[PDB]
Amino acid sequence: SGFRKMAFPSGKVEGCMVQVTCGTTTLNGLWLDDVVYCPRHVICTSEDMLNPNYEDLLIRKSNHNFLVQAGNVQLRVIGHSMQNCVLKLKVDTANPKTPKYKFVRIQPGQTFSVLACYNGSPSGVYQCAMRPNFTIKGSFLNGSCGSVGFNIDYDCVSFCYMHHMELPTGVHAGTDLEGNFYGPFVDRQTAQAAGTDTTITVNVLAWLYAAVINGDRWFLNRFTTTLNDFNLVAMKYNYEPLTQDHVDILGPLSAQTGIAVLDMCASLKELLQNGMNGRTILGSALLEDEFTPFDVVRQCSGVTFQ
Amino acid sequence: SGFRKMAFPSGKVEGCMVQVTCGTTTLNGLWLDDVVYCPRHVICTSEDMLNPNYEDLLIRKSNHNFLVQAGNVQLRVIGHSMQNCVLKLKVDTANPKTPKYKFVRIQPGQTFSVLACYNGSPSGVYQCAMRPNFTIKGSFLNGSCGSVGFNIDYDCVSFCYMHHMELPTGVHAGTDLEGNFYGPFVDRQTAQAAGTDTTITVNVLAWLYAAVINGDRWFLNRFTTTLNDFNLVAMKYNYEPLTQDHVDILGPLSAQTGIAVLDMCASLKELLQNGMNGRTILGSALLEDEFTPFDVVRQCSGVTFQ
Repeated sequence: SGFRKMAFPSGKVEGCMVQVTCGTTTLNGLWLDDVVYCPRHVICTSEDMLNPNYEDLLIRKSNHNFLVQAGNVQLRVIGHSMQNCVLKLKVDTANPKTPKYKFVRIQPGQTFSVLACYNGSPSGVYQCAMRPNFTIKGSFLNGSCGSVGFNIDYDCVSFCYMHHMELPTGVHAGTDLEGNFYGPFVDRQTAQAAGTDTTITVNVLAWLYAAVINGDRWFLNRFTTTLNDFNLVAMKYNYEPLTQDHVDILGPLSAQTGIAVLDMCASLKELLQNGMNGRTILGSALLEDEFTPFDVVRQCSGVTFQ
Repeated sequence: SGFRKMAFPSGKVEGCMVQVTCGTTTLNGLWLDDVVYCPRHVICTSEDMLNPNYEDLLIRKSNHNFLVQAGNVQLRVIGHSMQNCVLKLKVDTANPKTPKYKFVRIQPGQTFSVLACYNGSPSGVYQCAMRPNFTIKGSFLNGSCGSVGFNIDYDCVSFCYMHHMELPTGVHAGTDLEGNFYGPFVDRQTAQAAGTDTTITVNVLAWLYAAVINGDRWFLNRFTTTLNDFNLVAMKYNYEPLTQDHVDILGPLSAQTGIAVLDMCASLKELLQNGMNGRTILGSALLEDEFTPFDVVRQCSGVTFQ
């Protein structure tokens, strides 16, 4: 019956994108209630991006030096201000297509959908993970700053990401929706380091369960092993250690399939020490870590949706 | 700046899904104007699916034996009828969220987005290819029949697929929107054959161009070769032959990157005869054929969207 990397429907979010402009720079903004969210470097030129003094740069604009635009319609300004690395504009219309929504600060290894936008218009949507080094491997061209990430919650859009930076190494960086960067980075054109990205072990395991459920099941073997024994090897291959909170949330798949977490680890242990590069699981010739246990459970069951 | 498998925004389509029911069976339907589209086997039980006489089964229902439902709201019936393997219900409301749209019959190797739905509600969206054997490798659980595929066109939704069948081999089958199956299949629970799925050669090539543009560029080499020379090998590895229409549409990428189609073929020729299984391109440890040349051109350029 199959297993696809899929994203959440993006309807609820498309009606919230707008374009923000501040005499020259245009990027994307998130229009909820009577408030537009957007990255604060929209008040910078390209020169200014070497070292922005955001204090001094913002103190010069004003509630008209900012060009918000939702559909036909310009909107009008009423209040501006900076919440960490986001600006929060005030404007003269509560947004009717505003949905039930939260903001939250997700953690490394959780997944979400990105709605890539250009000049306030949607381009596409894809499902990505937040790397353990708090970057994402996204797909963004210039102008896409302000595109948002959203996981879901359940009928209630949980905004988790705003895109700000492409690093000079190729990877992508951004904030949560009240402006707090994920990871060390700053909004400043500099060669800054992420360093070591690890493979998300709990996600690889959930994906192995998804494989068994469909029946790419060749990779299994009856070795057993301990946490301790498995976590030793995982550190050799830069896989995240797997603690007891991970074993627990895999329990549901443990039960539906008949396979203890620690037995699945053993077959993965061995996929790692060799890489039986004969074959394929769910097609992929590499081990997948962008599905969480919750994702597999939805793509299997809990989403024959209402 | 990166390269993701991404789907089109699904906003325009979500507002067109409804649930169709005919005393028991519920599947998904496409509600445009004052017409609902849905698979015709919604008038079958599970027993009946062995050998349905659609003639005789339809002649028994009627414009009330059918339970359409869009949001709150039931709708009312007015006319029913069967267009090949789809039913086209009449009902008492033109659908306001109906968008500009066409139907067309796409060809093997073209790509589109699927909006997987359950009981008329959206579950997710993903970007898949139509295999040369006119199947798709989708992700569908029971109830998802009537989920639609749509490529786009340009601001105008082009509906290209309706899901009908999971084959007893795992792959998926369906029709265009005026009811014509893609491939040989019939809407009838039987062990029926697709046979040989080939790799879509023009798509692999466009993906190799996408790789160079980002700069996973190791796989290139200065062998040259002829069409003839390349197509000989491709048939050894069940890759589709590549004719002159394919060389042409690759021309745009040929130009932006500095690499003739036939030179790129040569590096692929050799990826094929060995599989330099050392490495990775765009991450993938296998050759990708679910991006078309148009997709790469959009994911690179023509979609800094308006």
